[PDB]
Amino acid sequence: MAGPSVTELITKAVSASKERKGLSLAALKKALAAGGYDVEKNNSRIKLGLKSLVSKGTLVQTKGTGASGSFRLSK
Repeated sequence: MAGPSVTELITKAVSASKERKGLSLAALKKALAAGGYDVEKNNSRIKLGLKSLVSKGTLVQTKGTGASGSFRLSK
C-alpha cells in the first residue's frame, strides 16, 4: 500500500486488469474513472497512482517502446 486512494483503486485492479499485460494507461488507470473520477478531471491521481504503480515497481511495465512494455504486475 502506498497512497490512501488511487493505489487502493488502481493497485486494486493491479490484478483485476481486463486485458493481457497491456493496459497502456487506458486499462488500469481507466478502472478508476468509472464512478466519481475520470483520470481527467483528477488525472493528477491516476498518472500519479499509476505512474507510481507501474513505476514504483508494483505494475513493473517494461519500457521497451510500443512492442515489449506493458505490466506483469510485480516481478
